[PDB]
Amino acid sequence: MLYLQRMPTEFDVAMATVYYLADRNVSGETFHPSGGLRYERTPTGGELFGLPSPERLAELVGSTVYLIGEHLTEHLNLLARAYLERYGARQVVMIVETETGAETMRRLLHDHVEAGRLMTIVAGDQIEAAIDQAITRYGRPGPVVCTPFRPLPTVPLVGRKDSDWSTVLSEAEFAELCEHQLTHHFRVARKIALSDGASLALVTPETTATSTTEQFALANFIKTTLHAFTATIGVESERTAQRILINQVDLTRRARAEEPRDPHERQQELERFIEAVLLVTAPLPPEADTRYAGRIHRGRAITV
Amino acid sequence: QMQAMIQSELAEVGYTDVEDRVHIAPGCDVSSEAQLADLVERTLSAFGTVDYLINNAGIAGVEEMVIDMPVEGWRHTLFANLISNYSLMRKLAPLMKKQGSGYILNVSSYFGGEKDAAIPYPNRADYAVSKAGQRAMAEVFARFLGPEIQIN
Amino acid sequence: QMQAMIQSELAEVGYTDVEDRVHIAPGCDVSSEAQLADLVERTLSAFGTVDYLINNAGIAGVEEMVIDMPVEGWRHTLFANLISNYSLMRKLAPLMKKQGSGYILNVSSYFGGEKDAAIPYPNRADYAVSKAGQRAMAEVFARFLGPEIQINAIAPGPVEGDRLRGTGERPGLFARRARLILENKRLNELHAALIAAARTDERSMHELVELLLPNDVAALEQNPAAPTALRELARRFRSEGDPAASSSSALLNRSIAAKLLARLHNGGYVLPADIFANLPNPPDPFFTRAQIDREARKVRDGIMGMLYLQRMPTEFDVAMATVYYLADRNVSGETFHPSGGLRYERTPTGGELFGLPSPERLAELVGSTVYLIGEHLTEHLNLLARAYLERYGARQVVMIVETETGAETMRRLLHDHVEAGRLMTIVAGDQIEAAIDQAITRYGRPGPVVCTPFRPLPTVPLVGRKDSDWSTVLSEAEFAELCEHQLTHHFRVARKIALSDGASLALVTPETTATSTTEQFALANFIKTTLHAFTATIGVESERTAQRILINQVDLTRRARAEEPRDPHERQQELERFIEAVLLVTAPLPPEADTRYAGRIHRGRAITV
Repeated sequence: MLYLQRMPTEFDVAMATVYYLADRNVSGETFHPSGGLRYERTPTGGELFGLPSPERLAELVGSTVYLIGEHLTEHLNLLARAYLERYGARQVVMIVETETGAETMRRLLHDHVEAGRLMTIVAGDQIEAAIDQAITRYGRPGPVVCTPFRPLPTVPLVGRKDSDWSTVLSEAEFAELCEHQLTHHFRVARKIALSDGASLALVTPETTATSTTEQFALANFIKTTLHAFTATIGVESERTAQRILINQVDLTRRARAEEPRDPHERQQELERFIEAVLLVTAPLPPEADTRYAGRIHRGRAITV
Repeated sequence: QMQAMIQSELAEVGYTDVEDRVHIAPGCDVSSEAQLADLVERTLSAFGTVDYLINNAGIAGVEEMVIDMPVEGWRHTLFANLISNYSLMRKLAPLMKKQGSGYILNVSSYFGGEKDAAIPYPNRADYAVSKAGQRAMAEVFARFLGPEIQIN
Repeated sequence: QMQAMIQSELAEVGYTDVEDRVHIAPGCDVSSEAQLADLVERTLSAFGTVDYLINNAGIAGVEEMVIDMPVEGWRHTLFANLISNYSLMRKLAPLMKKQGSGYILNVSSYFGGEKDAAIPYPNRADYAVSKAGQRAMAEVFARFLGPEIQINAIAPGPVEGDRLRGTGERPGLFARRARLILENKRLNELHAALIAAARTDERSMHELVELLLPNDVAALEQNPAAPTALRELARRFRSEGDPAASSSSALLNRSIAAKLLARLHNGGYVLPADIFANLPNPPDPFFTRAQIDREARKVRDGIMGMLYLQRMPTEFDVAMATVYYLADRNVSGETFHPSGGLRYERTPTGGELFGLPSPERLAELVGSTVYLIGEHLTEHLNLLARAYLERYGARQVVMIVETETGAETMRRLLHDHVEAGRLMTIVAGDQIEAAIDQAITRYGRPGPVVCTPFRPLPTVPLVGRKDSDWSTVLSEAEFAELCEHQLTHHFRVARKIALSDGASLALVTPETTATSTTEQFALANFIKTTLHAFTATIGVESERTAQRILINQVDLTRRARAEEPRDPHERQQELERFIEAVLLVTAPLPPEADTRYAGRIHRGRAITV
């Protein structure tokens, strides 16, 4: 791994840290007291992507697909329509936390609910058991897409210089933030990975031009945190010879100027999310699952 | 032992009254919020306003496959490596913004990733994700904590 | 003066014999190799063996847009900022490797990019590409120069200093940058309107420019025969203009007319030199002071808003941190940032996932004029010519080569289409602009174009034995030839096509396989990393200047030899993937689908195959 074939000791790192701490014009950077390492990387930030191959699309026909979410009612509606009506999916299961969300998703797609193609289960904080029932009484999944349940809070991150910071985001609320936005994805990923899924699309929280600055900050936090988890789990699955393709589809942009401003661009972003999740969820035929193609198609995160 | 050796070095290098320059607050497990508050109050009583917060405490983790990782280990790793950072940041920020100066330094790791470039690190997903979360916390709170308080 | 103050401080701080601690070498211009050799021999005579090499000498550059960039200025800034780095490193390295230790540090800047993330920096492409070259040089020579020699680069952010000095990152007189920004925007809008008119209107360039001679925006606005582009430009000049400034009523002045004529001439458009001699001169002030003040405050506020800490570090802090860093011994091949926390858009690179382009974009390929350029990559060019002609209905393809032998080889490999009149050949040499000019004049203006390097990758050693004379190591002339063939050629082709109304332009980095040597891999990585910044800068710049052109990069180079094919099946797979990637980056987007967001996505992107 080393260029110099020598690992510096703790004293050298402490020396560099003490020297660097005296700088008075740095904040929010990543300082590396040592480096020069030969290790494989998985760059993120992809945005230029198109439609997947028709052969992968044909694999989606007759598959078992689950959709999970609470806050993205319109997104889940559009995606459920896309899989059922356009690519011959037999059934979709909506895994939700609240009875209100189940009722809402039932009403939005009542036509599919009465047809027996869109069926709802309630998960709460035991989503493993909800997926377990779903598998038991419907069969094992194919491609699955997971989205966050809870929205982003708007409590302040920093208060005024002469303020008491009583209303600022505290330790507890950060704990539920980590639980809902990080632990939920881990739980769903582990459950599907041990349940023989075909592909797994993790959805980052969404932001628009109406989002507040604190929402942008927490969204960037979640994006950067989840990037590493997705990359590591994808590479681990590739080395452990699992069929499953775990990828990330991103609904957030780093600044306000990058987000759309009009409904036309909004529906463009909707269809772009649809095509991105089609890319990351279309099953690859077992004959085409080579070393190089499997290496490319795991651990990748793209931005819509 | 570390305190004794440190104070011996300080006495050797010419400093005076080493016993008032190096205190210890042992027995504080980073996994408990109450122990974090106890550490904060002990440091405040001992030396008053604290300028530098060197958050280095971090364990290896569950040390397993993602597909062999219990959720309780996942929560413990997040609490020890990620949650505690924001907890101590919250408890120590008011003084640093009151006095107009401050610095918090979080000990990350190369094997967690980088901006626009991730790094796989098998058997150790929890450590990598928590470490990148620490890095993200710093990079995103730099704006709001400034210009009074530094984060790195 | 600096030596006197330094030695005064040294005498004050208790040191002895300050006269032997600081020496001066005035008149050593870094742009000349002979002066560099004189500096090397003089410092060797003065203090003997040199341990630390702090290469900081670097100029802002041409300070002009790419389509406004003379070739000689590009060459001069390339010699000044990038070539001299390897020149000094080559001159000094044997001695440091003889003594068993050494350190070289390049003083870069933040505004050129990072690993897998590029940073645009418009109107300053040369500075950015030279910067990326410095970082790539350090990164790739880290492994070879080890373990005896360390190599690193420092890339500080905006640092407060003299307004008249600096490498262009900081203002500075906001007035001058402000006025040049407005003049450039006026020229860019007028040129874009003229190009858009000439794209679809039957009137030649002469008649279209003839509408501009009265210098009356009103006469253009209500002119029924005027193109929609020029009428819309008049409406925008009325909407955004200031009645107190003659520019809201007058189209242009002498300087803008001369620059526009230069752009038109270099773009292959035929116009007399005296066409702008009789243009009426708008009365002063052409620009009101309110506008320049407003957008100068805009630029200053943007620069300040980049800062998280709302204050700019000083030079002393950066130097102090640099010396603190120099005390570290276990680092080599990294980029140090003494200052950061900056607001700027990034263009991440290293993308390797892609599919096939949309069928609507494929239909655009039918009936277009496509040029392919290259010498070494005969098989790839053959496959691409076959793909465009036989599979997507291309009308005619021109193969532009450096020598007669390459033209003959390409003709023989595709004789069937040569005799059919669908594959034609031109010879370029080192006057590629002339080859493009004859191609446009005698066959028409291009659509999508893909460019590949002429020369192969040399296999000369980059590091020699410790007890050797370094006779066979890569020489400075060899490095100059390398950057000329692999970097200057792409710049020249991109400039010429950009001024020539291209539809899209795909830049190809040199190809690497498992058969290549380690030195070839290092040089290919250097070229790829260097070209990433140039591609990102030109893409963002063209997006900002409302250009139709989509300029992108496709990578045939991979960082590790373990990533290269080991069987013919993988080789043909990579060939097909290269075809798909060029198809993605060359397929024209319909004008209806050319939105702000889609245009932003499809410019400045690089895909690794």
